[PDB]
Amino acid sequence: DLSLSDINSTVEVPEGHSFWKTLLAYSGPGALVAVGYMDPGNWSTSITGGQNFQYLLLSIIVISSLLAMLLQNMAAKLGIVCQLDLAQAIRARTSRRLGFIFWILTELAIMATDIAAVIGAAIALYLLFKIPIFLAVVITVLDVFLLLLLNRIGFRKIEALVVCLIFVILFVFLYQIILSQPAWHQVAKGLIPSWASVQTSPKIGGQTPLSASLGIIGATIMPHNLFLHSAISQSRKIDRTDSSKVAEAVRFSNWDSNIQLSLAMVVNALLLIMGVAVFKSGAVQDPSFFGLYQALSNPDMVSNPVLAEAARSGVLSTLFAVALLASGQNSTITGTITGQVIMEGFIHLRLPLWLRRLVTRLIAIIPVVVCVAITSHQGSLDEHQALNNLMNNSQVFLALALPFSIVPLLMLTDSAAQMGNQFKNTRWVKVMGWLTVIILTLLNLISISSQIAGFFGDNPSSQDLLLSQVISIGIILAMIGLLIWTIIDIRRFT
Repeated sequence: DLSLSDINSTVEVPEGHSFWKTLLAYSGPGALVAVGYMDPGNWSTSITGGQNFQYLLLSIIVISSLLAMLLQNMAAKLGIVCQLDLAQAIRARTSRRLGFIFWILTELAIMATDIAAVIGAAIALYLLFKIPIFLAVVITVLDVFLLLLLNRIGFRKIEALVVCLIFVILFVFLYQIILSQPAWHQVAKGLIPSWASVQTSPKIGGQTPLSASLGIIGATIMPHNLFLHSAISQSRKIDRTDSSKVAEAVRFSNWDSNIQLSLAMVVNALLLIMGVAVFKSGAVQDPSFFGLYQALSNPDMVSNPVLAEAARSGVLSTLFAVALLASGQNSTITGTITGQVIMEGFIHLRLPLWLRRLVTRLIAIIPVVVCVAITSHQGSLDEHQALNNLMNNSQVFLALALPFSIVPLLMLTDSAAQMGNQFKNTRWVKVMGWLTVIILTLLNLISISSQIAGFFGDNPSSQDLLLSQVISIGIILAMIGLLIWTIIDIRRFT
């Protein structure tokens, strides 16, 4: 009847005031959540953002990360204080049909992240081991056994394995930046919140600063990682009777989560400066993983003789594919964990990790093998580009399930009927939290129309455009109705 019954309140090791060892104990949840924010689903969009705007957008990344650190912390709080995840709180404070709508929506979000992971991992196999594109996907379907071995390890070593992947993809891209020797002064200048990133005038590669910046801000949080954080934050036993020990617990999970999401921010920065310093100006014409592979394997695309020699040897591209692999392994862990959370929390369905990863991976790979089938039927022509367009089109479910995850979190954590007058949110995080939630909801409701129109490709059929407008209006209005309904129920609880 409690979230993550297998590993809930497992190891509690606060030992008086020995703070840093205590920090070493529970440092896992923050890594498990942060590794999701390094998925390849936006890698290109950083590199692109670097080529179109050298170091300019870095500040935006920071801000985004900060906002992601905010809401995530709140989620952790809801897990730490209430001893229950966000899905159990929402489902407890609303009917079953809204919990089922939220269930299918979040399932579609983690399914989209799973599609990005299977595309990136399969392409990673196509690049490293030269496995055929169709075979690499059905090889990625075999991650259920990697989940079976994953199950017997334990969170003290699983949550450190996630750290291992994090520093794999972090050192892979940091190594190619160390070789680049970039002008770190311009990097520091870019990290400052300047007003050139809010303008609309450069328009390089069909992208203005305000467009790229608002895109980075819009994709700030992932809805499934909120439930994930609220569930894994409970894995440390807390008495819930000593205010100093629960306040300490909040400081604990906060410092952990910021320590890891900071690493994710560092990875995004390494991708932007990867697009600025490593690649030449405008050298990246194919945002696909294969386009970045050959672009990292062509000496004329880099801006340094050392990177030309190393690129001719073929080490940059292979490291890139390895980072693709290490990023593609995350959805096997966090996808099954979060999927269990929303499943047994929203619809009260107890399912094993076997059929979970089976169903999720299959539903994820169906459109992938359809895409590879059609493109390989056209002669394997534009197959990687179409895989990239599938990966980007999948990200609409995140915008569909984002408000129903950030609004109920902020409401339930701001109310004293769920946190109490002692552990509710400060008047500071009330303003910052509501501002961030409003901005993200607005930006995502804006993104709905752009992505739905993007489903029809770069060929604007005049008759299909009006249909895209009708469907977009219907979707955003339906999300408005669901949003005001959830607002009404939660505010009836408070």
